[PDB]
Amino acid sequence: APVKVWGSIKGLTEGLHGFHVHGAGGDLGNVTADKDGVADVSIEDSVISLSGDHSIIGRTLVVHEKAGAGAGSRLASGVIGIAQAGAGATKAVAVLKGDGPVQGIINFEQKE
Repeated sequence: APVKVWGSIKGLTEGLHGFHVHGAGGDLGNVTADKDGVADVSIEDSVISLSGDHSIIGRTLVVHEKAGAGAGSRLASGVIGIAQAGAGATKAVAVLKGDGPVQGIINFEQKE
């Protein structure tokens, strides 16, 4: 089942920011921060999973603080933690923390 990935990250520079789960199979894409430094996230991803031998639970989620595809970026990061779910679903949450104002909350959900 696809994993739904959603939430927001704040305190970013305007533009495109690389958005990855650490390790294999983790290149989620990018988030786009507006003129206020706020990036809304709403992604569906059928490559990642919240269960099985390649579950992303306990892996680190990162966002590049440097905008664009350039080198030498610092990261905001947080560990993907288990959240309590209702029947037939798995849920997880990563609390991202970086430098200065960079912070966010990203939710993950997958039907069981």
